[PDB]
Amino acid sequence: GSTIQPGTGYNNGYFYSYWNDGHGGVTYTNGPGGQFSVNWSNSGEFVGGKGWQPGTKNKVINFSGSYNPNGNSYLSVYGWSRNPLIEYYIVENFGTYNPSTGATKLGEVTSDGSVYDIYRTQRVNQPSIIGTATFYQYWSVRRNHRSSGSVNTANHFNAWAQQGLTLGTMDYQIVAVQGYFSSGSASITVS
Repeated sequence: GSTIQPGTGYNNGYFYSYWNDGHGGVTYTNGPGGQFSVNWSNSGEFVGGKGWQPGTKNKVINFSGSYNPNGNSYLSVYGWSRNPLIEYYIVENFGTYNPSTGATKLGEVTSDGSVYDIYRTQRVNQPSIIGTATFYQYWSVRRNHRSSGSVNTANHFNAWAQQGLTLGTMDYQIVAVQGYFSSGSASITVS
């Protein structure tokens, strides 16, 4: 495949972020409107997708396309808040690994045609949007996996807050394919 250079910016009106760990084996392209594609084969770590900078706490995010992982990968609404620093995921599909494995369950929320299980995890002295830090991650993991739909983010953020999982001010908010040493392909359009 073809690829763009890792980085962030705007393409056809949408914020995008594409990051990888330099290992090789992943290509990411921006397409028309809210479209992006990812192809990977024996990758390292990467995250790529399109959306908004900053996100909001009441966005209804629409996504559609295909997602074909072979190994460890996620398809999510993905983003960060600052103050507090939080990395968050509304996981619509994944590959061989459910990212909530071993995590403490903090409740359930029903949204957009499925129940989601809610979890919190912690990253200790790990990279972040503000540098190396220790910070929480919040997860809503969809029970009914899919690669198209609509995500009413408020339903998740409100359920998280109810459970004591506070978000600060929103940084970027994208529909992202994340991979960890895996293979696959995906083609997703956001709006």
